[PDB]
Amino acid sequence: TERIRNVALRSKVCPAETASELIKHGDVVGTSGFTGAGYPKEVPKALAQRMEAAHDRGEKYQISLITGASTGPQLDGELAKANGVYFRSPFNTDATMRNRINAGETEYFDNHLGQVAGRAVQGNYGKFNIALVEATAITEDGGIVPTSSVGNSQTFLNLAEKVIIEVNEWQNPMLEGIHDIWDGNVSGVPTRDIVPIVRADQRVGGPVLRVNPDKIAAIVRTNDRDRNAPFAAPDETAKAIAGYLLDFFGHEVKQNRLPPSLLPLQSGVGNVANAVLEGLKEGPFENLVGYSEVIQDGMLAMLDSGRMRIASASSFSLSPEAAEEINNRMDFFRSKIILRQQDVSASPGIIRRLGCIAMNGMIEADIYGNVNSTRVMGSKMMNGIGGSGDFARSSYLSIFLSPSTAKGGKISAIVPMAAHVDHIMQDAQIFVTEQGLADLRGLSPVQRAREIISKCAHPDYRPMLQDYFDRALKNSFGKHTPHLLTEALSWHQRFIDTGTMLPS
Amino acid sequence: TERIRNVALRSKVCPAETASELIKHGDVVGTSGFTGAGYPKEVPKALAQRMEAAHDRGEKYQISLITGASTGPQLDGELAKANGVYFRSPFNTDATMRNRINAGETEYFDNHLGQVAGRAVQGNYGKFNIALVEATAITEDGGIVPTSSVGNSQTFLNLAEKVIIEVNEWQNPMLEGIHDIWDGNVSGVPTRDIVPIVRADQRVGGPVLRVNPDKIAAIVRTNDRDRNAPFAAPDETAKAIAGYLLDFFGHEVKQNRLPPSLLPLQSGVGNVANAVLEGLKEGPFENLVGYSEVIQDGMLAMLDSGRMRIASASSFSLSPEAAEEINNRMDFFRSKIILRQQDVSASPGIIRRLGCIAMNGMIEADIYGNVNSTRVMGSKMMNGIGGSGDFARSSYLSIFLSPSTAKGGKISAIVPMAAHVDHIMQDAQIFVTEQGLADLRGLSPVQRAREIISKCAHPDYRPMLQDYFDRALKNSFGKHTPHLLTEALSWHQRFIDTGTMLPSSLEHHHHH
Ligand SMILES: CC(C)(COP(=O)(O)OP(=O)(O)OC[C@H]1O[C@@H](n2cnc3c(N)ncnc32)[C@H](O)[C@@H]1OP(=O)(O)O)[C@@H](O)C(=O)NCCC(=O)NCCS
Ligand SMILES: CC(C)(COP(=O)(O)OP(=O)(O)OC[C@H]1O[C@@H](n2cnc3c(N)ncnc32)[C@H](O)[C@@H]1OP(=O)(O)O)[C@@H](O)C(=O)NCCC(=O)NCCS
Ligand SMILES: [Cl-]
Ligand SMILES: [Cl-]
Ligand SMILES: [Cl-]
Ligand SMILES: [Cl-]
Repeated sequence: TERIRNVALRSKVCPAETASELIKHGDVVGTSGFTGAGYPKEVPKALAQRMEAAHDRGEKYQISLITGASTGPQLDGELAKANGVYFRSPFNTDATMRNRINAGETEYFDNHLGQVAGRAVQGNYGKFNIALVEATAITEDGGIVPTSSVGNSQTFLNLAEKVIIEVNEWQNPMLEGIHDIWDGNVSGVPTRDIVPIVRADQRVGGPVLRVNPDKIAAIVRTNDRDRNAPFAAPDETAKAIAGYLLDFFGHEVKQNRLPPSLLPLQSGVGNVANAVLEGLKEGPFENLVGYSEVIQDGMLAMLDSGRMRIASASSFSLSPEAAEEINNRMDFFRSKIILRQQDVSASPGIIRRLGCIAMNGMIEADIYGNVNSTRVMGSKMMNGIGGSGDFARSSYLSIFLSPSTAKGGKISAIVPMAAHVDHIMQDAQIFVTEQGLADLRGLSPVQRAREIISKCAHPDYRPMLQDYFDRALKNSFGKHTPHLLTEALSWHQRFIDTGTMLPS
Repeated sequence: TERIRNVALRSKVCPAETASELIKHGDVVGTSGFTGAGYPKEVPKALAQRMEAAHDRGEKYQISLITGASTGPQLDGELAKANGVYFRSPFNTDATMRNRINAGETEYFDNHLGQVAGRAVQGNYGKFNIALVEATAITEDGGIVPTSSVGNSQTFLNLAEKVIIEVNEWQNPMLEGIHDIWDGNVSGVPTRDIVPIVRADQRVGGPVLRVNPDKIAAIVRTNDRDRNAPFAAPDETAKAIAGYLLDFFGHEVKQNRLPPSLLPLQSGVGNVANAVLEGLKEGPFENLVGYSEVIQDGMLAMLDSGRMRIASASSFSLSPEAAEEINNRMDFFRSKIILRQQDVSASPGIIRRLGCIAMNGMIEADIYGNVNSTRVMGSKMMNGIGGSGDFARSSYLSIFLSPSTAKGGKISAIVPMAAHVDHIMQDAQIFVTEQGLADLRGLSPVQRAREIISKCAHPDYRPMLQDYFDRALKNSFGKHTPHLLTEALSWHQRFIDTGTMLPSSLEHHHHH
């Protein structure tokens, strides 16, 4: 079953090594790939090998790598090992690339995922020399069918001077038809178009990405799997978090502040948000609808149990066993999933209009409910902000989820002051840990503190937090958001110095 | 001429004092008022008097005060002096109210101005007992014509149990027609409506606020002026900032990254703004368009010259001289201005669609370009975040402007780490001080730092900043966003302890 159904384009098929030779040192390369789904694989490997060879000969050979979101070991992993990426945007989860970033060997900036397409069109990343995009198939009309994610692929195809397509036989042919690619101006030159989405399950586009065939310089036939980590089966900590939130939603419904079927759900990357979805798959809320950035195992379970009717997202983020599950049951799931451009799925105008409920994980929050999603001790990148800002600020309800402690209790997830801020107080209304739920709506900072400390803090750390806060109220420069600047960041320094936030 | 053209409502006219008696201890009160414009005046004054009298007899008397944005002396000032506000939102510029907030005598939360209506409808502030709105006139069918701002007035009218109107004859009658009020679902229950604004000069609604006449409990005839602030005449610092920004606009135009008429302009509230508006007034760019929260003296002038074709905002932000140059020629300016609900003028979907250029002031930024707009030393409130968040994140271009120092040079506006964050790195692309302009587009945090330090920081503080950065690069826990947590906030603590961020030479400092 020929995947390249356009006859004329078959003449552009060539090996990965030859194709990679189109990528020059200094090139800006835009690729498909979103949370371990749909990134190119074979051309990156071939590139990485040639990069290492060139480095030994003393030839500079690095690229700027712009993606949808995070990719996999074949892309981020291989290129980082080869020391071949001088700039990376906007999101990564590969350990080797992360090490490059945190060692200052690769420059990194995690843009709001929903803005990357627009900033690319604006020229923020420079001119795109190459778009490297993985496809399920190429239609007779020359349409490019995406794989397990859409990401920024349409925008990258538009901008790039040259186009390389990887047609991956591994990807299920029945992916064709699952995507919704819109013809309108979302992230182009102002004035942009109104995106006529008024329901999360509404399609407004077509099944294929469009590209001038004259720009396609090479097509590489591939056969290699998406690779992403499994999710942690929800333990007692995660299940407690799920329990608190579901109870919360329940009361909201009883008070008629939410409909019985809630509102369109966004669930972010990570184990905790996934654990919540596992809770929802057997919860008291029916006819649920997903308007998310990614579909993780838990959301897939919800569609399976029937609690969720349909899920909109830009990408899959499935475990190896979940991915294998959906590709055996593509018949069932295909009619319940819509994969959109990432600048549509994370469009603020749409998110607010739909009234999405945002559920996201976090590194830490301070007592006033400022949120760190990214930088441990304020300097060491974990993954990136992703679309968490897109959704948190635009949502009807912004909810953040975390164990109250980290690293076996040696770190408190509730701190005097966040070492880095991704989400300001105004962007966070609800906090949930295994200790309880803090509802911050309508509260001043001092009021937010009392709630967060009492409800969410771990018993090991709560008195220390209360000690900080009470002395801050006595001594702070101002009393609106009381701080003791001499010790605001001292818990983080203590961890650095001793390996634990707990004093001796 | 009679301002109340609806006969039936005329019998609800009563004195300010009588009207104020409707407001009871513990009430949530929603009022009109936005950047010194269109706030109620006489009822709050009477309310404050009765509050003080109660307090003098050991009787509690306080309200929750929710507004459009900042008000004026007759409202925030009077009530703060009376200590009659237990909770305040979302924005304040009154000195007395600011003292109450910073002493913890008034609880305060500065929501995004564009989100306030929605959060009120959600019930975040509780049940609204009273709506108190200033009006230019009341039409034949009972429509309420706003005055010099729209703010959240329509939402407050919908929510409140009882309504009080102040009909202010100081406000020019020809304000009627300048407002655009939508009956569509902007900030109500999901699913909300598409707000179909695709041009900055587009009207989608009507000229009046709508309210059930049965809820109007009192109408007060008033005659009192809006009270804002004198003209902030641009100093050499502000002029320098304006100069650098205009050079930047010029360059973007020549590289075809902006059209010759630029894009719809949002100008923040502040003194640096006028310098920029003055600059645009004499600049090379024609057919300018305003899509902002406020309309300042500078915008008025460009509208007058035809330099700017239209200005959309939620409110006036004028000097007293500007307040009546426009009330002499309201006839003229009413055709050049559209005043919208603030949840429309600060709507993210619309701001992004129109591709607005956002220009806002700041307290400080750290070397990595995270921005503080609100809390001095991290704990003391200035004004509030306002709509700066609405615009900065949604804009086509996000620009922040500030003197490179504060308090006669004793504070650096560029610091190792911001004491508080309102706008994260991702929400800020351009920084401008009197020292220069930093273009941060496409840069990593370390790259952002090299630009901000070399272009924007004051020469008095640059070697200190470079020293912190250099040693952070060597020693930071991670090297992606290098920090020394031992001294990240030490400059702020230095100011608290000694009144200056500059170190003494009686002790060692690495940059020496
Ligand atoms: C913040 C985030 C890392 C949390 O992940 P999670 O899987 O729910 O939470 P976990 O408790 O399993 O923690 C994951 C990792 O973060 C670390 N971590 C979490 N909180 C921490 C803290 N306070 N201090 C230090 N490390 C912390 C854990 O140790 C773990 O790292 P490790 O496996 O190397 O030991 C993740 O949600 C994220 O990257 N968010 C940003 C993107 C986003 O939210 N996008 C939303 C739209 S799709
Ligand atoms: C941040 C803000 C206060 C700056 O105002 P501005 O007029 O450009 O700037 P100025 O340099 O005149 O300073 C304003 C005040 O802040 C103080 N200030 C500014 N930077 C400071 C700093 N780094 N440290 C301490 N104080 C500082 C000034 O001393 C002055 O205070 P003062 O009245 O006690 O003397 C103002 O823009 C603001 O409140 N912004 C938030 C609202 C907003 O942006 N809304 C969206 C647009 S409608
Ligand atoms: Cl839209
Ligand atoms: Cl709130
Ligand atoms: Cl809209
Ligand atoms: Cl950028």
